[PDB]
Amino acid sequence: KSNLIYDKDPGYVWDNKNECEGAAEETYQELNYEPSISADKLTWTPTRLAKTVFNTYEDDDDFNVLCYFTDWSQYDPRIINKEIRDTGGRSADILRLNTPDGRPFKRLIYSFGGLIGDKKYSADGNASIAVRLGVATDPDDAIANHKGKTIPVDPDGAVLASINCGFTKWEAGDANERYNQEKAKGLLGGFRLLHEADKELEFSLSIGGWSMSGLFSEIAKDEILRTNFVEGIKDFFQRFPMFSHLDIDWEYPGSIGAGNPNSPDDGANFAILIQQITDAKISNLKGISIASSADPAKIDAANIPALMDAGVTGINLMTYDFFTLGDGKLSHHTNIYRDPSDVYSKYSIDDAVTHLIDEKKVDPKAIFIGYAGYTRNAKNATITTSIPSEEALKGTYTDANQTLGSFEYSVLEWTDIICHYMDFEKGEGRNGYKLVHDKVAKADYLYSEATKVFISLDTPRSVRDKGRYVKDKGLGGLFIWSGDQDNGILTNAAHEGLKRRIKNKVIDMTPFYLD
Repeated sequence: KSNLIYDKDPGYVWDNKNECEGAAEETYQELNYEPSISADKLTWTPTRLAKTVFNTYEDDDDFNVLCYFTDWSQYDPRIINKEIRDTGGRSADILRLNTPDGRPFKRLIYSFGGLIGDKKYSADGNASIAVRLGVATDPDDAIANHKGKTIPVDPDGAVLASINCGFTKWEAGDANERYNQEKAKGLLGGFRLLHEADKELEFSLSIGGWSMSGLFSEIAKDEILRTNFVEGIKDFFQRFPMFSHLDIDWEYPGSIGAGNPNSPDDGANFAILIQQITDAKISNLKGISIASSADPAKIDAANIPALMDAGVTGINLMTYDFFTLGDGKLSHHTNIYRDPSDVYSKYSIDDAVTHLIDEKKVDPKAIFIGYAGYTRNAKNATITTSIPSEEALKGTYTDANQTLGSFEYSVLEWTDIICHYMDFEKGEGRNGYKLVHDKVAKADYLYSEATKVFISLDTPRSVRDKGRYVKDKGLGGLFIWSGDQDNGILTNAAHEGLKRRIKNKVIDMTPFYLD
């Protein structure tokens, strides 16, 4: 009996039927997923297995909690009938955020807008998307006249869908007809429904992200392309007046990121672009944020000073994915602290924050730090710490190809954690897994002696401590990567770390912190 999870996929009512009761468990059966044994499987667990438990808190202090909401998290072909069970989607309902008497986030960040001409991401540089959305007359025109212009790269998910976007029936209309605020369905229509329920909620577009930063370096160098880019912002902000913020998540100026063109000039060029967007005087655009790596060497390479000199008002510090497979050592993925000589957990929020404030003279209040709705794992792992309960995490792994995850190998998402890996209500691990608190990092991890799988994750305890860090250090606030993953437990912990008075109580968080 649980206030956090369901014991069986409750399904989803669509067109007066519910075709996906138990769908999550049918997938598990088809794939032979067993939590206490599987080291090398995907779960495909839908967020439907979690109960929705966002509290709300007074949020009118000097901090803000932001939410990256991904436009692919709505999908799950299991919803429609009984045909597909060997794979699935996240099925993340935008309506989990529709709380009474407040909001779990001040600002929802649509993730992600792509760029016309981006041939790293798209074989045709998103040209067919441009035509479908009605911003180009044919694919040649898209590239010839609109290179550098932003558009959502998933028009179904952005402006057409009903399921998990707050709408209850299919209606005729193409993406071109629905690519504006009034007519949108999809996640942008879902954002509008939340806008209509809550006038204080803010909306940001994030352009770029890890897979879509391939075109930034080229755009920022070029007058004509920068001008197309600014036009892209004006167009989107005219189509969707409810938007008021822009996150240009170029990952990262001056360094390799996912394999992008890059140049030492990138940060200085990006600053020209920021100024050029400001100069357009888009009446509803109140603020521009950018992304920063947590690696001080990559921070140096980004020329953060140039960007702040051009009037950037926020830095979303991408404090997650610190554990990357490849070097055979375990690591925390989103930890606040580390010992300076640590070769396992090589990065930390604190190292990065300190670097920005002390070396780059960034205003602390501009900085937002991340908490994560997902994990970074390695199978075939060995914990080598001498006293795990008192000492910093150390450990190694051999072959971690095809490690346990939810939708992609090596990454479990939050629903899987609370349903099959950790029982926060009983205060202990599930299915042969044990939770360890690393007091040096102030981060928790999960590990099973039986499966040999190591799982680095955020918990209520660490997210609360991140909220505490933000407050102590006078930072801007926190963001979740990504908010569609959270059932509310993570975000509750953030608000509590900020010392916020509760307004609407759905769940008592007290027993979930475990000291």
